[PDB]
Amino acid sequence: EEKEILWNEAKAFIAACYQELGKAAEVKDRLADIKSEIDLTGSYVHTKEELEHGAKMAWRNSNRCIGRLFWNSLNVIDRRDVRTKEEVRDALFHHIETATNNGKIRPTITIFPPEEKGEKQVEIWNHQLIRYAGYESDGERIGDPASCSLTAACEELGWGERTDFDLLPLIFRMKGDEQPVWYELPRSLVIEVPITHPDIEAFSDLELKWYGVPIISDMKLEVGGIHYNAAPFNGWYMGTEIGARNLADEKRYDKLKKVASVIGIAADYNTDLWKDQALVELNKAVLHSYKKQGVSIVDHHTAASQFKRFEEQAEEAGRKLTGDWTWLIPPISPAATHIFHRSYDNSIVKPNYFYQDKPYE
Amino acid sequence: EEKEILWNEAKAFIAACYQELGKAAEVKDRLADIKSEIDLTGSYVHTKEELEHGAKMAWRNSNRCIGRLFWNSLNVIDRRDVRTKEEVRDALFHHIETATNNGKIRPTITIFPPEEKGEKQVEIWNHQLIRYAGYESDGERIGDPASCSLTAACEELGWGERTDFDLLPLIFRMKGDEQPVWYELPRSLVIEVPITHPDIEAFSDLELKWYGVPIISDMKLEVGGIHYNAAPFNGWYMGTEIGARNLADEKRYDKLKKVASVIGIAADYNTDLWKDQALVELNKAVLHSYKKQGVSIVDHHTAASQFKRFEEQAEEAGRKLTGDWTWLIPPISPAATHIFHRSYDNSIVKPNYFYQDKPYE
Ligand code: HEM
Ligand code: HEM
Ligand SMILES: Nc1ccc2ccc(COc3cccc(CNCCc4ccccn4)c3)cc2n1
Ligand SMILES: Nc1ccc2ccc(COc3cccc(CNCCc4ccccn4)c3)cc2n1
Ligand SMILES: [Cl-]
Ligand SMILES: [Cl-]
Repeated sequence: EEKEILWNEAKAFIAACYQELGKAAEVKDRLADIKSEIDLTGSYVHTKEELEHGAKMAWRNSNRCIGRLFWNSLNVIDRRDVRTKEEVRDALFHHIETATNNGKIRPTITIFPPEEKGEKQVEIWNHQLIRYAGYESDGERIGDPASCSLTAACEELGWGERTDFDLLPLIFRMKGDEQPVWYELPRSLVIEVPITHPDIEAFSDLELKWYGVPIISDMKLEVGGIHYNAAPFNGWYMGTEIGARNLADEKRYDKLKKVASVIGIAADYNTDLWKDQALVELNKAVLHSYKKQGVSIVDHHTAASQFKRFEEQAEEAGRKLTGDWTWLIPPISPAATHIFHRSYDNSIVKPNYFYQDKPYE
Repeated sequence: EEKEILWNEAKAFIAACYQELGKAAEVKDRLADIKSEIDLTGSYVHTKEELEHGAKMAWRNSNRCIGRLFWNSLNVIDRRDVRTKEEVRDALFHHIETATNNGKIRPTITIFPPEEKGEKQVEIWNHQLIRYAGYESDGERIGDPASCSLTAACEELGWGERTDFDLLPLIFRMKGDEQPVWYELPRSLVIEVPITHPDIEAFSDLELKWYGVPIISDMKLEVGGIHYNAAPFNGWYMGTEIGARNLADEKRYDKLKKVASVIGIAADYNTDLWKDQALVELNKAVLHSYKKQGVSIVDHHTAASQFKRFEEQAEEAGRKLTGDWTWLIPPISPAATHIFHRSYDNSIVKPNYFYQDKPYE
């Protein structure tokens, strides 16, 4: 019953993958071997080639991702050999270092052992490997509200300085342990960017910063029926993620009214469009700051131009394009991108990245 | 067969409408009379009360409309008595005048005789009663590209000065005529707003203007199975419709690069976010200009605040809310509105406004 869905997903996956790799004649012998292994063992093991291409396919199929032009240059690190907390921690440290690449960010995924039969071998608690803590004590709000529950979980395990930019530790659980372990990130590994504005010297009075590399670490990678629940991956930021959402949302750092004040405009009348102007200057400052520091970043116009090339590459390859319009349009000037003016089929195609339940409340 | 769908839509409509009007006990006798009329005549005639409430319900159900808070104050003008071109033309003139209301815009719909049995009694060719012509001759682009086909149709019928802001004439066809007639709009009836900026005196060098009142005139109003294909209606503008779309879209007036130049910023690098900054200043100028001239207009923040009140009024009345997220979010700073951060059921509920085929190519 379980075995059965696995074998089907493996047929679809191996056929499609070997076809794209030009290995179509190797398909029957490989599915023979796979059908054996599933009967014998209940599961099967991807080749390095299948695992690498499967992770790239999963990015290519990620309907909500505007950055998919570059799906085929994904740097796949195969860490299915890890067995200990120390090895997990070091592989996550290595990912940060090699993905950061001194600021010239490399899109990277590190793939840990897949779930055996429902049972996770490694369970990562971080939403991103690098993220700020958040606190909420008697109406005192500090740091990143989106991190409050994970921050509270971490402080149950004996771990913050209660700045607005505390780095959460790595926190993950190994199969067999009842509690996750945590490890403080070495600060030598974490690039952060202070936010300054190209024109407005006072912008630095806000003392904003953000980290260089978004490394999403709580999504499941599914390839041919194998469930890689621990497979953190990163791209580089699109500047609106930082300037229009992380620093701007009322339920995040909520900085627009402070932005308005340091750029010298009143924040009193809706019709002054002060939120919109503050958003533009904050997003300009973010792109400027990342560029000045030599940390990779893309603006939403260039990103959508790249995504149009991805759409054209799909059609030219004879692949259906799928996409989630509500996530593809940027939160800043969306009608200034081609995305806004077309529609997308939101069908789910596998391999893909998927949400999974949090282990903390 | 035809009669049959009509009777069903009438049952659903009359029950729901009389219930909201507190006339639930009058329902059986009215559907009796309706069942008679449909058998006798093939159709039935709304009371002024049903027609007024049905048009209000249709606005309330308009999934894409952020302005629905005010659905119950819609000013319904019953023009089912018109029979001649002159009466149609005068009713459309009257609509412009009374909806404009010297700039204090009144949401108004004028309802013409419904389609008999598929056959339109009046067929309005305008997309809006007030709109600018568009021209496209040997790569010379003038006026509003969205009006090119209707403008070309109008010039087949003997009607432009080829400014960028020529008013199209009213153009409509009466049952029985093979060709529509057209009538030049009296300029005394058309308020236009020159676009100036509150801070940047050079903005007036762009010589932009827009008209005061958007009067959508090509949608079908359906109420209880009766198809009012000619029922032009208006609200007031939300400023982004003008500043983020009509004047900004590359396939409309395409003014952002000229905006950038008069506000003194370079239009060279995506990462300067010059399109976003130009959009904000253009949208500020639009709101400022309408306000200075005393013409009603709403900014997208106030509008979304109003729409949140509509959502709360729906829940408090025990009505399901429907909505189209992709049209409800504004094209400027959408994540700064509550709409962006929630989802909406896009189910179609009647009475409603619907697209219908254009009569011109
Ligand atoms: C190379 C640079 C990249 C850029 C600029 C980029 C851009 C983005 C953006 C802006 C989002 C929307 C998130 C939001 O609205 O907050 C997104 C979603 C996503 N991206 Fe990419 N991305 C990139 C690389 C990657 C990589 C390397 C992968 C995986 C291998 C990936 C997989 C996804 C997935 C799964 C989502 C959806 C997540 C969800 O549903 O919550 N992206 N991307
Ligand atoms: C009172 C002021 C009003 C405001 C500010 C407002 C705002 C808007 C906006 C911004 C749109 C989206 C159009 C676009 O994205 O270009 C829209 C769509 C719509 N509005 Fe409203 N509206 C108002 C009044 C009305 C009235 C009076 C009716 C009818 C009685 C109406 C029916 C609709 C319909 C049917 C649509 C969708 C049209 C389509 O699908 O193309 N609205 N509204
Ligand atoms: N550069 C990059 C590169 C890769 C990325 C991979 C994943 C993500 C995930 O990102 C989010 C996850 C959860 C919530 C949010 C908040 N945004 C929501 C967007 C939205 C659109 C429409 C309606 C509601 N919400 C983001 C980011 C990546 N970023
Ligand atoms: N103040 C008001 C008041 C009432 C209005 C009634 C109707 C309309 C119709 O408006 C449009 C009709 C056709 C095209 C467009 C262009 N915008 C498209 C919006 C969009 C969203 C997402 C994806 C693609 N397109 C508008 C306007 C009214 N306006
Ligand atoms: Cl983020
Ligand atoms: Cl318009």
